Amino acid sequence: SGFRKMAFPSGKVEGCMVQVTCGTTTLNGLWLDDVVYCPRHVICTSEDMLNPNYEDLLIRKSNHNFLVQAGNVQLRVIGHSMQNCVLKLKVDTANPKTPKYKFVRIQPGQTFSVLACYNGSPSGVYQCAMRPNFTIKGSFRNGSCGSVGFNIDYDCVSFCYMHHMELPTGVHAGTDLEGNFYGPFVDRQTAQAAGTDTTITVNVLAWLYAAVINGDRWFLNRFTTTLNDFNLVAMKYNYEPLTQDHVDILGPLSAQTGIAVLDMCASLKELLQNGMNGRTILGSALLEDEFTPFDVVRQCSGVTF
Amino acid sequence: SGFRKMAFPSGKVEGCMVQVTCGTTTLNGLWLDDVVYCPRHVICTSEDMLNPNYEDLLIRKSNHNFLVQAGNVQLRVIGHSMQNCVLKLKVDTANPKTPKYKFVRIQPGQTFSVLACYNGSPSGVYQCAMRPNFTIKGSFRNGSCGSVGFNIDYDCVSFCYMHHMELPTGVHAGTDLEGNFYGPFVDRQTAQAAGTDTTITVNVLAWLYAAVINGDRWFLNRFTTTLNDFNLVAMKYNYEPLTQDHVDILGPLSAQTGIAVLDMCASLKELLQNGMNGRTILGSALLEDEFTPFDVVRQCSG
Ligand SMILES: *[C@@](O)(CO)[C@H](C[C@@H]1CCNC1=O)NC(=O)[C@H](CC(C)C)NC(=O)c1cc2c(OC)cccc2[nH]1
Ligand SMILES: *[C@@](O)(CO)[C@H](C[C@@H]1CCNC1=O)NC(=O)[C@H](CC(C)C)NC(=O)c1cc2c(OC)cccc2[nH]1
Ligand code: NA
Ligand code: NA
Ligand code: NA
Ligand code: NA
Ligand code: NA
Ligand code: NA
Ligand code: NA
Ligand code: NA
Repeated sequence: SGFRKMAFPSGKVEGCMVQVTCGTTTLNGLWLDDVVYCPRHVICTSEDMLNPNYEDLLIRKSNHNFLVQAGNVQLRVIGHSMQNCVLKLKVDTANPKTPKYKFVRIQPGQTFSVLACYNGSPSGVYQCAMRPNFTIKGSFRNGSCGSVGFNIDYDCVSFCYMHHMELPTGVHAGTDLEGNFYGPFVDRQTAQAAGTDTTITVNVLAWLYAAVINGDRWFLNRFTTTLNDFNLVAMKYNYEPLTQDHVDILGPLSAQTGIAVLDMCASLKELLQNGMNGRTILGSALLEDEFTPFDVVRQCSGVTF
Repeated sequence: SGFRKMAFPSGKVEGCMVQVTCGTTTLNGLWLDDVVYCPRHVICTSEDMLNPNYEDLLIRKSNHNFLVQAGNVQLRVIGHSMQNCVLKLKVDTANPKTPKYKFVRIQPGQTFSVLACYNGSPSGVYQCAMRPNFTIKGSFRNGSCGSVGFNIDYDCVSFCYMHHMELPTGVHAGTDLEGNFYGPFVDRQTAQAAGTDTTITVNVLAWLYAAVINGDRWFLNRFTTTLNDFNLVAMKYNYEPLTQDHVDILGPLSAQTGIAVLDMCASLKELLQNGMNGRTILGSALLEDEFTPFDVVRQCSG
């Protein structure tokens, strides 16, 4: 038993982390087969990042201006191309540690493991949730750009995040592996503001199902609701509206407990209107929203990869 | 910036995880060189686990009785010994992915990364702290025995925990890699309670320093207390006493933020007597004690 914030085993990703350097600007890159993926601002100087023209800056760069290092071993760059905010560097060596992988763009509220890296060497791993305002409440310092976020499904690593910047509020923003930023952020050295964040309702409901599975079910009421009525009420409490996919991925937890999804929504609605009344759920007085229904199922079922 | 519960990269340990089966009992094993380390209760049956005479049960087992599998491959057991609660199975093949390693016994309050595994396959990784009552608050289910805890320094993996048991209260207990249990627990199928769980005081203070570094200051006050006066109140709330060693270890955090330790102690004292009301610290509604001063410095130095 027990419920902890669990990251995926990071071994398959550790073997793909390299260092990328242009002049004196250095960050992390992702080495899959014979291609290294990294943030495009590696080609910028400190002053270039203030107001960069990436098309102009890249046209002056040649393959021999890129230093890619797996540890201390250099991988010669034999080709380069820009795709949105990510630089793709073809190298002379196919990574023998390349796992089965996919490039995926995740939804807000979906979780993933972040392998924090500095100078191409992994330093730590932890689980993040993509906030509804497309930020992540991570832990990133200088030199962490290029660190990737990922999920593992069986033998396949689904890469979903690459780190680019830290907002003034201390949260973090980045792109998918195709270089498309999550949310309305740009890769420039400017103070950028994120939208008003909200609570991930599908994850709170999954956490409620996890409590019911563990015998903590005092919050179950005799009410039900429609999905539209609940979505309108939830927004008044700064909670995210539920999608059809949200109801679908809550299916297994609903079947395992016998509690209909819309019944759990009405129970959560009462918890928002009247509070907890000095009671706790799973030992916590706060409603946790960084556990997806997959995270609840994966943890309680001992799923391996 | 930012502060999060983070674990070491587990790749060096994933290459050592194997599956050990004896009879109808299956758990995880740690494959280092030509030795596989796993909990010794894998040799027990349902009736044995009640009151197992391990010396008597082990002598009655042969090499062929143990099925060790590393991924697809089956490792041939060519020898078997036992050190306390850890069974040692010698195999005819050395693990090529064996990293630089060492077996260490950590102290209460220190942290380590847990690679939770099932049937020899890694499932997840998270950070745990060795609580003062020598239990850990982890997430282990059936088949997780043999999962190990560790710390990594440079290229060396320092193994410090192997999982054995979940107490009725939901917390977990295990041994070091020499088979010695952390706490007064025994590897038998009985309901066992631990001593009173106190709070790691030096860790709460470091966590409060991390909150100040990250812009959380609402809990601070203008007051200062003495070391003894704080420990009097701390022990009243089942907090571990704060030693001058702990005060010195918090030094870099105190100098970086400009808040003296004794100043932070006065803030913690107010939090214990008045509570947190409805506010939170670093997103938590409770006083966290599973972050060491090193965990805070290593994450908030810049
Ligand atoms: C990368 O490591 C650089 O390669 C770096 C990671 C952040 C820095 C510290 N912690 C992090 O997460 N990313 C940056 O430095 C980026 C630079 C590119 C152009 C995106 N910039 C920021 O993260 C940034 C800039 C500013 C700013 O200006 C002025 C004002 C306020 C906040 C801010 N964040
Ligand atoms: C291992 O996976 C078994 O190899 C298992 C790990 C626990 C299972 C559930 N969650 C875990 O962390 N370990 C055990 O099952 C051990 C067995 C060995 C012999 C110690 N037993 C317990 O953890 C246990 C037994 C009892 C009990 O009896 C009766 C009564 C109440 C609680 C309890 N926990
Ligand atoms: Na609005
Ligand atoms: Na009960
Ligand atoms: Na209405
Ligand atoms: Na309201
Ligand atoms: Na939307
Ligand atoms: Na049911
Ligand atoms: Na022999
Ligand atoms: Na012999």
